[PDB]
Amino acid sequence: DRDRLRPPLDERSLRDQLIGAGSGWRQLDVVAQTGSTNADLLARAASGADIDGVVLIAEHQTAGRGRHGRGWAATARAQIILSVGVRVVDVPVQAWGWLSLAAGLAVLDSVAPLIVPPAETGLKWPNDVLARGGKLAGILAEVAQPFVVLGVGLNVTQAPEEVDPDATSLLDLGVAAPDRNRIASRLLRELEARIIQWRNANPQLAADYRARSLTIGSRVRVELPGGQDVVGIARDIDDQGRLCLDVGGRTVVVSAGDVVHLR
Ligand SMILES: Nc1ncnc2c1ncn2COCCNS(=O)(=O)NC(=O)CCCC[C@@H]1SC[C@@H]2NC(=O)N[C@@H]21
Ligand SMILES: [Cl-]
Repeated sequence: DRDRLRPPLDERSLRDQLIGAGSGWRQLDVVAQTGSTNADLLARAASGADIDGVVLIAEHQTAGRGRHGRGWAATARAQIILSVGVRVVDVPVQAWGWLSLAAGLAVLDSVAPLIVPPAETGLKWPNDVLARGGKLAGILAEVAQPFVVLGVGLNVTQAPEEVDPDATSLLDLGVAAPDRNRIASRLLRELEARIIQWRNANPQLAADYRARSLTIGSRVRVELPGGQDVVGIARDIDDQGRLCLDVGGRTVVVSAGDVVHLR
């Protein structure tokens, strides 16, 4: 079935394209299986390793992490499962929130042309990559000074029945034979540019995010950490990467939470 549409990644090829002159990526490894690529890179940094510009890709992830203590389901060779290390200590802490937003924009730009784009194809705050209403990719940013580990889970041929009822994949969107080697290459290249833009506070980063946001201008219900709900209209993203809500004339700024686009 879908397994035949899932050939293995070419580590040697990815290294030839992404490592060398003109590229910031220093190290790239493809492992057959791990618990969590985010956990692994955090473990490396915890033992003194310099993970800046280091890429770890897993064909399969058995104990995937999600935001707010949730999980991330996956089957072998059905997704692009990677984590990258980013040195952030040179950047003010108030701007670290934009790093995760930049990541989702990069993931989206890497797969957007492969799709015609149906309704609801863009970014849901924080960095949910949505397509036709379904969650195409999820991003997780975890802190390990002086680094931030950026995690990306992109559904390539992953069936929604195998992971989550609200999930979608490139295959379920119409992409017949998605090449994970091509996509991963474009992903990390888009990611490199966005990280550089974030590090230098490039205005275009925020501009490109707004142009691809599905949340801004929509009536939403935001489920805050702690279990409280806030209903209003998303208006803008501030300089810290936080969602600014219009609640009956009052401005409510949210740093973290789950966004639901309402009727
Ligand atoms: N394949 C799925 N597709 C869509 N929804 C899903 C799926 N599998 C469960 N779900 C349901 O989503 C639960 C997670 N919800 S969430 O709070 O928004 N969290 C995220 O979306 C961030 C997940 C980040 C995963 C990446 S992948 C490699 C790296 N290592 C990690 O351990 N984490 C990062
Ligand atoms: Cl199917």
